[PDB]
Amino acid sequence: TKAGSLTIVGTGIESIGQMTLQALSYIEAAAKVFYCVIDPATEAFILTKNKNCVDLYQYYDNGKSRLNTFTQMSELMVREVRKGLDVVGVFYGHPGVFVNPSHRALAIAKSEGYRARMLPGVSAEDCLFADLCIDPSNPGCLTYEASDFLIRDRPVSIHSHLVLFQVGCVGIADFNFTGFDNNKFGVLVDRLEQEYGAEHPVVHYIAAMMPHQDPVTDKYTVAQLREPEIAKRVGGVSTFYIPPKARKASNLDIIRRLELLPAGQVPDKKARIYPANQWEPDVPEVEPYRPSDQAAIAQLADHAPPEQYQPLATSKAMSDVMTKLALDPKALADYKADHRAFAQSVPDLTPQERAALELGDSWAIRCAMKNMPSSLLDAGFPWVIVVGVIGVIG
Amino acid sequence: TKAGSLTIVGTGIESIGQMTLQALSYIEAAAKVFYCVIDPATEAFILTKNKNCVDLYQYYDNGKSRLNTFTQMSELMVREVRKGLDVVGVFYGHPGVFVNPSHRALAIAKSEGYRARMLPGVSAEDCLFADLCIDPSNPGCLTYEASDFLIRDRPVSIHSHLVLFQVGCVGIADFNFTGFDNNKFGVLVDRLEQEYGAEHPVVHYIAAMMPHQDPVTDKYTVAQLREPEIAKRVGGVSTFYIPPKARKASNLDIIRRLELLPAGQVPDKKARIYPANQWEPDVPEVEPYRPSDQAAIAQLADHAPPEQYQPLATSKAMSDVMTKLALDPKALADYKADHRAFAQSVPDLTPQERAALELGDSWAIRCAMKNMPSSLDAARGFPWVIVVGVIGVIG
Ligand SMILES: C[S@@+](CC[C@H](N)C(=O)[O-])C[C@H]1O[C@@H](n2cnc3c(N)ncnc32)[C@H](O)[C@@H]1O
Ligand SMILES: C[S@@+](CC[C@H](N)C(=O)[O-])C[C@H]1O[C@@H](n2cnc3c(N)ncnc32)[C@H](O)[C@@H]1O
Repeated sequence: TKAGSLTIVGTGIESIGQMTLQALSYIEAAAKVFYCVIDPATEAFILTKNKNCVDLYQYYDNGKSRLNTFTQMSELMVREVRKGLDVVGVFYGHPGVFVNPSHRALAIAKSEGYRARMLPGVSAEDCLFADLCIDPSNPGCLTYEASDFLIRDRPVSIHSHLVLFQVGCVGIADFNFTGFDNNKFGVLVDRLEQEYGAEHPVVHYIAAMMPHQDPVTDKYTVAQLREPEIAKRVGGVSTFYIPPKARKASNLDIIRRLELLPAGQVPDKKARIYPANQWEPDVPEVEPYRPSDQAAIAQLADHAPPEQYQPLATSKAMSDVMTKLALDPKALADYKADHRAFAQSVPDLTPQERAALELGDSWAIRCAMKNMPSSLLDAGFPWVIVVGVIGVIG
Repeated sequence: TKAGSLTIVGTGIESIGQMTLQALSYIEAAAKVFYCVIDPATEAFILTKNKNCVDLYQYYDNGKSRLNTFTQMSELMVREVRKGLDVVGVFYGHPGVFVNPSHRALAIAKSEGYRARMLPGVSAEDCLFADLCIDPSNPGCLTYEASDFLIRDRPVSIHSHLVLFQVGCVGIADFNFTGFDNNKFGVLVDRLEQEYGAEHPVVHYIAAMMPHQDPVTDKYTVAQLREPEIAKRVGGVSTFYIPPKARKASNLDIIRRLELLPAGQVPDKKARIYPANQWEPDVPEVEPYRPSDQAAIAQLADHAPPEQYQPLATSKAMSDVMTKLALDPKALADYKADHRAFAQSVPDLTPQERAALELGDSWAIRCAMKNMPSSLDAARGFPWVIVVGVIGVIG
């Protein structure tokens, strides 16, 4: 294996606090850091954690093609990889979600035979779900770039969530330091009118970028987006959320094949699990405390853990080593090079803890860290799921 | 305002490392922590950070309805909020992505007048994009729960990415500790055959849950999913990625209205920005170093920052306060209660720094931490970074 590595990481959206613990650890360990971030508090923070940082934003310029900038950013990173160094690239949000140069740099590095990896981060869509109080699972989610959405005539589903990025620069790919003049916005509004109608809601969303700010969560009708003083509020960090227009019915063949009925139970398509989506037009009130909810809450007084439940039963030495593997990239690289040698040098481990670390298998680690009861084995991964349509049928 | 708050946070997918700095700080600051996580190293880590934690997973049981469990989890959290405490709920991944009880608890607390907020985290879909080397923007992304996909007959787009969660428990909502018997998996395989054809690829994806493990990124044809040896590999943490079957063409009217028009250039739908999606069937090789790429690289030697570029120009004292507001929830609460009193007790700030913090305005803070040059008063101002696809392969 060749000297040199490229790891691309994210900052998240909200300054400093939305960075992951592993993103931070890689930035600290790197020989060289290259970054493109949105706010100066995040920039200042990065520079305190590594002595050899370069700002990629300086490679944009007025009238200079963005694709030429991306080629330059990628080549700067890959040049240091070719010299045998551990390089880290840092981008705003999740570094592979609506970003060009990260994918280019990683693919070049990988094809020339160097180690290459992207670490995930928190994206603007992750913030959207949290701030607007929606779940992509209910009733499904479509995500597009706004100019692509129009140019390639991408389909909408009126029964699912729709999220549109880059609504502030329709049809514009030029760079200018004073930013976008969005004079083809009306082409997007026309499309939304044809798909949803003039009175359907559109939510203007801007996630807070500093820890003290509130998010923008402003509902307008499609028609109001034609008003000049509303249209001008949409800029370079604006995203649209468009809620469903209707509820989709269930397919009788699938109901049969999945054996979800004894008779026609009357699970109406409009019947919902609390809470309902508050942006959806003409959505009725859902009762949070039904008779079945009240009865479930009554059982809490008598509750004990079930006999099959596995309590945590670990040690300081074992918790410390699992933490070190997640937060120290050098410790992890040593462990992966030689499981046994590494396991032997960790002090205070019991024989089981040492044996599980030597093997590295998930089940071995679970047994060393959790007490497994007789009743469970006689018949042990969690099995947590989201419930929607099935829980409201039978 | 009523005493008490609820903050729901995530742990991410890979044990410990994928937790956010703010998730950790809220767990440390809470009066009571309630958690549901699926690996013991993450559980042990949480327990080292707060002395009053309760595992919510103990409220599942064999034959007991998952909805009744959800009602119970929600009520344990909100009972403590109603006592005036700062409560933190912790869920695997992103706490609002394919999760029931988080939304219920937050909605109840909000309607009754308490402070309520969800902090985003890293989901399994975030992991998927990073490990499979795809971008949702190119060529768009549809995400569904697998049983909902079948029952409500949700539409596919053959020209965009498709992501399906919960493919290991098609049609089944019961709880059992010994787990899912995935007997209706064939119903999903039939639908994928109808929509994509028997020889189209499906990627079986499992993100690494421990730091030393590799992800599962195994490509199969739809037809191969009918083989029992392959179907048995699909479990409770399995997600499917199905890549596009074809490239979608551009609309002439939109090209004309957006003025990307001059002469009719012949930018083909199959032509792509490097790199191409490696999972897509019959994807052509794309050249990383075209003549224009080489010309751009040659300009690197003569490069200087543009006149309008804004270098960072801040202080240790200002950087420390902005870091503290992000990592210390009590300091943030104090700052929000009264900007001016907080700003006046921070030592070593310059007059401009102190004034910007008194205002709280993002432009004022930016101007205090960056050298904004005279070539740049257009405001009466973020980076202006975008993704480029179709437009960059036209004009
Ligand atoms: C080039 S993309 C960068 C996306 C980033 N990598 C991420 O993880 O979200 C630019 C677009 O992201 C979205 N975006 C960026 N910041 C945002 C914010 N604070 N709130 C809402 N959307 C935002 C907007 O649609 C913007 O046009
Ligand atoms: C109830 S959901 C929870 C999702 C979680 N909140 C998140 O942010 O991704 C369970 C489903 O998430 C997906 N999932 C969970 N862990 C995963 C992993 N390690 N790799 C791939 N998919 C996973 C699977 O589709 C699984 O059936």
